[PDB]
Amino acid sequence: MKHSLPDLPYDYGALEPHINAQIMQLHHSKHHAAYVNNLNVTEEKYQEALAKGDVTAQIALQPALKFNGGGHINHSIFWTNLSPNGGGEPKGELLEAIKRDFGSFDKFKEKLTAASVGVQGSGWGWLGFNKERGHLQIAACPNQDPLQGTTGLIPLLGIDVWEHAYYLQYKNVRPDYLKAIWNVINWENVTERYMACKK
Amino acid sequence: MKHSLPDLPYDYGALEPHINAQIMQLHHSKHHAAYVNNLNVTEEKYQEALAKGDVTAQIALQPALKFNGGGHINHSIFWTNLSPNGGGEPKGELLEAIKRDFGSFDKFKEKLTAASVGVQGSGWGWLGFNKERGHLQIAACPNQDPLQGTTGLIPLLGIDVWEHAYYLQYKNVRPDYLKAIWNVINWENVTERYMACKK
Amino acid sequence: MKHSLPDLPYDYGALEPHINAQIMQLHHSKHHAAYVNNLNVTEEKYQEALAKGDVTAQIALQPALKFNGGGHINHSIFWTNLSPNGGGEPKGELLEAIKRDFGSFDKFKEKLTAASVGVQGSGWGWLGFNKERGHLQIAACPNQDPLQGTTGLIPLLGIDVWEHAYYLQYKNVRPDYLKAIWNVINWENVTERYMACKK
Amino acid sequence: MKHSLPDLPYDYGALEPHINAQIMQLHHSKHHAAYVNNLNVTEEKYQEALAKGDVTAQIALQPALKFNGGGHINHSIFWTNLSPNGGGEPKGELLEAIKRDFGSFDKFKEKLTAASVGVQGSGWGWLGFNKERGHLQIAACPNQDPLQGTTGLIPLLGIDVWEHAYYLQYKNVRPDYLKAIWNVINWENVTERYMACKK
Ligand SMILES: [Mn+3]
Ligand SMILES: [Mn+3]
Ligand SMILES: [Mn+3]
Ligand SMILES: [Mn+3]
Repeated sequence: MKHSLPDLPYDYGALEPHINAQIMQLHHSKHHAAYVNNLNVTEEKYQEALAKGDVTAQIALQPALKFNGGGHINHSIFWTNLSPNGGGEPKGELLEAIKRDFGSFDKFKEKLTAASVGVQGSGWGWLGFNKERGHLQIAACPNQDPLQGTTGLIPLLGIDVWEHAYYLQYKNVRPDYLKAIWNVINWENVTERYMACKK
Repeated sequence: MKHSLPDLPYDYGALEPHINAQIMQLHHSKHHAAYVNNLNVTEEKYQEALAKGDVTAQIALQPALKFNGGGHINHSIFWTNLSPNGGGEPKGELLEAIKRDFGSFDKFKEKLTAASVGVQGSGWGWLGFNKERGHLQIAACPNQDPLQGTTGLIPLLGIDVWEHAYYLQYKNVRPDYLKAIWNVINWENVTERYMACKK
Repeated sequence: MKHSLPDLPYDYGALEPHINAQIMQLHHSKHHAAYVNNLNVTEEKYQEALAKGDVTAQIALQPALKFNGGGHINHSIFWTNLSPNGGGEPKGELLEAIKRDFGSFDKFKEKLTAASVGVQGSGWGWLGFNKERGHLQIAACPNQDPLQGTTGLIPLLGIDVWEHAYYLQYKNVRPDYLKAIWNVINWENVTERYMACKK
Repeated sequence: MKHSLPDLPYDYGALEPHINAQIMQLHHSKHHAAYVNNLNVTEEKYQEALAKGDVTAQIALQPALKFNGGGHINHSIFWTNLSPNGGGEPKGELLEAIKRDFGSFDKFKEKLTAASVGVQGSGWGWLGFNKERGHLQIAACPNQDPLQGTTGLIPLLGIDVWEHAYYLQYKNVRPDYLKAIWNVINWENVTERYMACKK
């Protein structure tokens, strides 16, 4: 099927000083590229195993498929969630949905930050949409487990809290990284994902 | 491209009184049949997701593939591991490998029984072969997770400790079920699986 | 400092024909009794490890504590969730909360049944209360993992889908067990647990 | 009981150029210190919960206890596994045990490197001793899960492959970090741990 490393919609240094250029260059051109390359290799092996009816080979390939496939999914959403145009607060029905489900935008900020900072090891903090219940929901995913594939929630905004996402600039202080990322959140993209959920 | 429910190599009541006919009939004609049918349904869904490059659908289908695919793998080995002619002790290279790696046949029995009984919830106890290290190994698998697909060990002898495998006859006393199953272990089949590792 | 096996609030045969007396007698007098006894044994071992500062022993004891501690918690709620007088529909604020969060009582029944039946292996289906969001929530727990300890939800109604809870009467047909248990649900007790959240 | 951050047996820059001083200072004075502080807080909460017979609170505290307790255990072993005196090959019975169980020292190096590099997300690569089987064994542990508490193996040599252990110096190239760490392995300490296993 071939999965490809998507181009960035902005310069590597466009998010400075909140996220420096060296992190962006390494995160995109090294980490994400590795996920896409290993995903294509894994998908080809699974097609061969599925054709043979080799159930053992299919099951043995599941960790690599979820890890590299999730890494591709999560990082491709992550780039669209950020923008040099970003920051501030959302508007329209997204802001009102945040008000109804979390109380206020400031309360939503506190809960997503707490879930992000609270991740033990590598993982992701997500703002998702619960199509069954019809409200917003915050969830944390370990390693590269993708939100929709594992929980059914529709991903709206993701925060990478892998150490490679901040350590070069913020060292061990994960909260400092979380506080700075709010300044480059592309709320236009987050609203477009939310409206796609709505009828 | 079908996986099929294998026929039993013996009558449903051939293992009495150690395992009664109603358990054997239900385990084969109901439980195993459900695993194979759901495995075929799941495999077709995965082929559609794989053809479209839908990574989210591939990851969402992994629990059903592992559960039903493992259930088919585990139970098809299980039927060949039993025989009305079985019981006693193995001979040839199998017995010497057991003594070399476990000390004695009786201690091997105790170690596999302890791992079986120790399963919290549903699972399987396995005697496996480590091709890398070239010795025997005992492992426990949760639910329907298959041995080779999840651990790399080659399955030689498996003990189903799902409650459906003994509850109708032995109720909550799992050790009573474990003591009786040694009387119908098909050491001929276990020897052939062990020799398949050797070359 | 003992945890004790609670007495049943009804006769072992009081739930017939929906759940027969032999299942109730075995589930309470054998399964639950084993959980409480092993919980007390495990709690004493942890006190010794905790007093010595043995972190390795504390971590090694975690599976036994969660399994037997959860087994005690889950089953003691389970007995109070059932009654020979039960069945029908709840009234008061409970019914309005169910309609508000699920649409209707019948759809809530379908959603809890689907989560129950969908458990791969041993586990529990739960109706819980999310104190943070202030609405009802359905969750599934594996093995004996308790609802509040692992998810933070307050347990209101639990459905045991371990095979020992139905196999003697309904064999492999889990949906048949689910359909009959609605006839003895103690909505009075579920209402009291729900009101305990309210204040 | 109080757990304390152990002093380093060497200068922060004593492992240069293989591991630079800034990584060592951050790894010890920030990461490990956080594990010890959170472990003491968690241990105090568990003592209160155990005294009350609060099983739910005990189970809710298990992730924090394993994560911070394991972080303390793993890092306290890690510092003793490294030395400016280190590098080269082991001698005596340790080297012969490596020869018998892995074929050669070079083959052991390849297998431990592969397990380290193969960790998906945060984790550890371990050389352990299997007291039951009486041979050496390589295992990988996720996040801060300690070796002995989770697997029963006695830890001899540990390799931290959390991104905070190498990213400042080696960026995304985990193999470059693994190749350099062999030059500072304290084989004297590893042999002392191995002989403590022997009668
Ligand atoms: Mn990343
Ligand atoms: Mn079975
Ligand atoms: Mn039960
Ligand atoms: Mn570390």
